[PDB]
Amino acid sequence: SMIESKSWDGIKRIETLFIDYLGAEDNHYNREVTKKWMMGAVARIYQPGIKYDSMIILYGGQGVGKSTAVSKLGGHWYNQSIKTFKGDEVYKKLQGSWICEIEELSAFQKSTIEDIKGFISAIVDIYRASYGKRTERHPRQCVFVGTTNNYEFLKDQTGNRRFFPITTDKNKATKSPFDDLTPVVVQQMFAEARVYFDENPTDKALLLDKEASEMALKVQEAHSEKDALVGEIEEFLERPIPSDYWYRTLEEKRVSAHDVIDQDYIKLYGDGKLIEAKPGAYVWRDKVCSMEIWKVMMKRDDQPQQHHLRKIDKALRNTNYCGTVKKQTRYGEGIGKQYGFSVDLASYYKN
Amino acid sequence: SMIESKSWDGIKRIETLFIDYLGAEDNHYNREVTKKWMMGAVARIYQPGIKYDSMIILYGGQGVGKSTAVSKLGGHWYNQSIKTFKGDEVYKKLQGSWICEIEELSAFQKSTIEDIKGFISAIVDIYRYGKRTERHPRQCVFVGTTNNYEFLKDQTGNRRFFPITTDKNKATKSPFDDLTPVVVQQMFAEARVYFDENPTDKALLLDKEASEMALKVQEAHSEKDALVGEIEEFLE
Amino acid sequence: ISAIVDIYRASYGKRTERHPRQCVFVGTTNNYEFLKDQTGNRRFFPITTDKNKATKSPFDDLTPVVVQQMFAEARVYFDENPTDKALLLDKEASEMALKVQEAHSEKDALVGEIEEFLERPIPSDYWYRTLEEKRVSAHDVIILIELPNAKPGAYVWRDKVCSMEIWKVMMKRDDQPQQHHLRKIDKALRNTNYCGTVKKQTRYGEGIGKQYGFSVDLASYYK
Amino acid sequence: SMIESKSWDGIKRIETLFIDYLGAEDNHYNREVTKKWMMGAVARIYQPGIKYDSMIILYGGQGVGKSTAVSKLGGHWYNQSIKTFKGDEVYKKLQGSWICEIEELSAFQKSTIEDIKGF
Ligand SMILES: Nc1ncnc2c1ncn2[C@@H]1O[C@H](COP(=O)(O)OP(=O)(O)OP(O)(O)=S)[C@@H](O)[C@H]1O
Ligand SMILES: Nc1ncnc2c1ncn2[C@@H]1O[C@H](COP(=O)(O)OP(=O)(O)OP(O)(O)=S)[C@@H](O)[C@H]1O
Ligand SMILES: Nc1ncnc2c1ncn2[C@@H]1O[C@H](COP(=O)(O)OP(=O)(O)OP(O)(O)=S)[C@@H](O)[C@H]1O
Ligand SMILES: [Mg+2]
Repeated sequence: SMIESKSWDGIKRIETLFIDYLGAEDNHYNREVTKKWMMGAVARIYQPGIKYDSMIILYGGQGVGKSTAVSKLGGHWYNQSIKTFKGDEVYKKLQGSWICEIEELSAFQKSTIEDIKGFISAIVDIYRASYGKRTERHPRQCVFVGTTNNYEFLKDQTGNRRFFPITTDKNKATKSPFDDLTPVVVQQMFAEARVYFDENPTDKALLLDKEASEMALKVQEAHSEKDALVGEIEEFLERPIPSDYWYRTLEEKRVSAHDVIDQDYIKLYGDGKLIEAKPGAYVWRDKVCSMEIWKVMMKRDDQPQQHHLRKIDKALRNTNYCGTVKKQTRYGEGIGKQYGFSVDLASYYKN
Repeated sequence: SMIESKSWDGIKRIETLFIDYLGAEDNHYNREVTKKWMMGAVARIYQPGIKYDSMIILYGGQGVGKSTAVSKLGGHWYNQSIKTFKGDEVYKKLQGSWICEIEELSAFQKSTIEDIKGFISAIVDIYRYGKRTERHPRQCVFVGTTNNYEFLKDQTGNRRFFPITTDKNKATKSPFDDLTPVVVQQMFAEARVYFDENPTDKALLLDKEASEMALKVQEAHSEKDALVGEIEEFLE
Repeated sequence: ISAIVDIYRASYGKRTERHPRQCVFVGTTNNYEFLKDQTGNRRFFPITTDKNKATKSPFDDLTPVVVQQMFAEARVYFDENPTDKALLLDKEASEMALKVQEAHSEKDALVGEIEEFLERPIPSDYWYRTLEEKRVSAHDVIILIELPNAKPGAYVWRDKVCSMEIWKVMMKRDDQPQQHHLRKIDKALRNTNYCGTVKKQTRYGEGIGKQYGFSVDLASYYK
Repeated sequence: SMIESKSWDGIKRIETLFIDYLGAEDNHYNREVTKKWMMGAVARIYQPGIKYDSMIILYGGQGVGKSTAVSKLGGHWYNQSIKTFKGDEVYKKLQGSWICEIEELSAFQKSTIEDIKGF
């Protein structure tokens, strides 16, 4: 009834919603993502089972007004009680809720990425009523928008395509959500969203544009917490190692791997190099092991725990030089016969 | 109804399920384990309370279409909304589910692996307005989809998790366009035929050589502990 | 604290009802630095009480008549403008409240150390140096162009800062940092006024490699 | 009902159960322990309070079929649910099971010496 209370005027408000109410930059990504979120909300109202695994995340200052803007859009159906993603109670809390706010991403701290994906991407809520006799099977009519104050809130890098961060700034806000997001204005926003959705009512219409998706990937990486080990591993792997390197003891292996030459002095020919008998003296690395990284690159002597090599293996896989399958080979006196990668520096030395 | 909606003509689709759709290897282990998985699914449908503790696990990139292929196989009765595996209410989440998929985005904790072992190991569920209504069937068959290459930690979990390595650019058929309800129905009819040739749980087990080289695969997908080699070098 | 509605189902209830929050919160503390947030604490309003400066005693003088009179006065003031905006503090009160909240909050001592480290001029060839050379040159104490008792342009202002550069050069630590160390260094860098807020990938050196870092602008410092 | 469903013919297959099905050596210790284990199983299903502190641990390769032999022995009453000896959850998973299997002795890794000895 609210959506159809008034016909849309034609003012095109939803695209610049967070742009001029919260100060988000006037990118194509922001416009597309806010438009798609509004259409997704209207779709979940009109098609209660429609698929939608996206969610907006609003980053900004303490006083910018993110929660107030979400509350105005939610109105009576706004939800502020999703503090966890586990248990059967939250699905009951999503009954009369349409716009749901993961305030401060509090649930994120408690939950795991799999739980977040399962909660966001669900379609139905299977639970019996308090006094009913039969399970009710309510479709999921709620759409999720989270607000945060921490810049680097996406700690994981495996599943992050769902979250679309938006960077707000109070100084950039032309309007104010406190007195300008009147119920008539949100009604006119949702009317426009309904018009756009009706232009093509399908679950694929809620996906982002190709250019919008291309910026979305970059923004998700910019808001994702990075691993600084992979850069160090890559720099260590890019060092030419002398020929007959695996036949040296560990003590001289460390000094050979820690004699660093500038990349201008390589004087390469694709594979051969004269670092200034010289052409064959040094050669690119052919293999690397997690234990070799532990003992040679980090100059460690204590026996490493399992999680250290788990982290080193993750870093080596994230490295663009190493593959993904591990082969068993002898590495040296301190490393022994180990499962290691086959580093191929083809991406490197193409300079 | 769907499995018996149409009989099975001779096409031999059961063996090359994940090979030509997810770019797996044309290996005897892959064919045998995919065939046994489909037979286990149709057996759990037909002989509801059966002993089938195996679990296909698919490894691949972020977009090889393993979850899409699993959803295409499951249809309406595909399930992914299972994230915790210990407790009592979990058995309620299995009511309308046939193919349950466990997706591992980030690395599972050591407890979660034991939880999924003890979950897929069950063959019966108990729920409830009288007579305790023991939901004996347990028609569910489980498939996991993992992002990390090395997902096996314990030696206990081996011999029950059957990993399959899925690659891209080598898949003959696209899972987004070629897994249609007709083809999956024909595959399940073929599985019905093969399982009905020997309706027993012993028929769901792998071939002897298939199992012995499944041991090799499970070793190739497990953590290495990296210390036996150093001790060997010290001893040498 | 900021929540306005609680959605939940009562003990003997039919549905998960929405309950507007009719309660107002006050806290009493004995610790001084009780605010543990460094980003901001606008909602909290620390009031520093002190006995021997109390002209009246809450144990004897706060009779229910007195509190009823206080709440009647509050109702009068609110009814002068029955709006949420009326509840907001005065423009001067807000400016003083910002200072009070930062006074009663916990401080990140790493931020000052980071800022001091970034203020040291570095040799023009700083990035084309060994890690030990970087530790030697950066750790010395040192008229946009500088003359630290040398030729002009031998020392310039820093333009890139990495968390691993902080970990390896400023702290001079050869230990491999846990992710919680680099998270703290990243927060310290973001709270720095010289440092920006968006990280861009660039290669730093032999021990650091190609890693995401900030472009640092010392315009505030040398001016 | 199953135990006395059919009388016992004098075949003498109790003392060599693990000997000729799992390949254990033909020691006197092996025969005695497996015979006493089966006698204790029958006792505990007949005299529920009987005191039987023993439990047989089958050590062997990963293909000898220890779990298979144990499951065949147990029948519909075989249990592999137990994973730890801490709390009342183990007692609640130990009620409807005649034979309980400590898979890979995982519980032994997750519990103290005193806890496993008491349980
Ligand atoms: N009626 C109002 N008129 C103007 N400003 C208001 C009003 N109500 C609250 N504010 C101010 O708006 C800011 C709080 O708005 P919120 O929606 O809580 O912002 P937020 O950025 O979501 O906050 P957090 O703390 O990050 S959840 C504070 O500066 C308040 O003083
Ligand atoms: N026509 C298409 N339809 C659907 N997805 C497509 C299509 N073309 C490419 N894709 C991509 O294929 C992937 C589909 O994979 P999913 O089934 O959603 O999850 P997945 O393949 O299992 O990967 P993970 O590691 O589990 S998230 C997504 O990354 C899509 O962007
Ligand atoms: N028909 C068969 N004949 C012989 N061996 C078989 C046959 N079917 C399966 N196996 C093997 O028997 C083993 C089955 O494992 P289980 O039943 O748990 O017994 P197990 O050998 O103790 O294994 P674990 O890991 O120690 S519990 C696997 O090694 C299979 O390869
Ligand atoms: Mg807020």
